[PDB]
Amino acid sequence: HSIVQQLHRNSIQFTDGYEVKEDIGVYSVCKRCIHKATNMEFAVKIIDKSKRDPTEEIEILLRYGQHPNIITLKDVYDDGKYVYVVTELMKGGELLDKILRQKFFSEREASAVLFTITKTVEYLHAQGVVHRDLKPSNILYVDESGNPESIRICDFGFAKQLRAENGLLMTPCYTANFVAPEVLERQGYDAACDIWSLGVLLYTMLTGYTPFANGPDDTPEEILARIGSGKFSLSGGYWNSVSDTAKDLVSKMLHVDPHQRLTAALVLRHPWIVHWDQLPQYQLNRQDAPHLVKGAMAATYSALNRN
Ligand SMILES: *[C@@H](c1cccc(C(=O)c2c[nH]c3ncccc23)c1)[C@H](C#N)C(N)=O
Ligand code: NA
Repeated sequence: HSIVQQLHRNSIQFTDGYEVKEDIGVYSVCKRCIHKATNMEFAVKIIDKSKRDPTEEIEILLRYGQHPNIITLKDVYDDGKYVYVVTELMKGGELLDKILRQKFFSEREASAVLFTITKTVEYLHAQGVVHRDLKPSNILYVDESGNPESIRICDFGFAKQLRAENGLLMTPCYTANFVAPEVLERQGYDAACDIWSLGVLLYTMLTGYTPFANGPDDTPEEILARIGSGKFSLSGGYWNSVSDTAKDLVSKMLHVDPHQRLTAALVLRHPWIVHWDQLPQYQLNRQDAPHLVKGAMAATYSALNRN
């Protein structure tokens, strides 16, 4: 029965030092705001306490915000009814959106982008944290520098830390403590779902289209059907100028069975991430239809989270 501190109705009000502006994103309420003191751009996430408890997420942001590739928390408030998670704004747009519009995008470049991301996911996992919503629309650029250092994993709304039955936070390594079985199980599947979403990312980065969807009109049943089959083509036209190490890595990360699927750690050991200096550099023969992909991607996760 320790104190949280995250439960705080202090004096200063959020809208007392911040000026709200237009909306942002596309299931969590977000808006752009300005610091009424330094006039700097910030992103704020408003949450209804009556509809959800954000304590879990807020803490994850605090203890793991320092990570360069994790959206940084800059401030937070609680007016009693809502909670104002003030983080840094993303002016670089969605990472996938930008990359899919770069005709001269190579594997060596795509391999660097994924390396940076997985490196972040590995750390999170190592500290007993899973995202459980690691879709491409939640991976963005902080600025338009174009470099991987400006990559940010965002929206830890559905994130969950690992802890024993009594409440102690433990890492996937430390086992001495007593943790519920189904919990240790769910924490294993969740960590696999993240890697799978990264497989969806790499897939789209290479080809130019979504693996389990063609457009925003595909029926939920046919998509889930493709997802349940564990079958995906890697010998199409767009798959001609693609190395086998890529095709291989892409099949491993997307392995239908979670157990046989690679973990963040293993992914980083794959020769496609390790021997990146061997990878090709000539532009990838891809499909140019980022808007359609954005529709297909949304249709995919829409069916997934249908339940
Ligand atoms: C909402 C949310 C919260 C905090 C910051 C952002 C953000 O910076 C952002 C995401 N997509 C954007 N596109 C253009 C400008 C800024 C963008 C967004 C929600 C959560 N959590 C989310 N989409 O991440
Ligand atoms: Na950060």
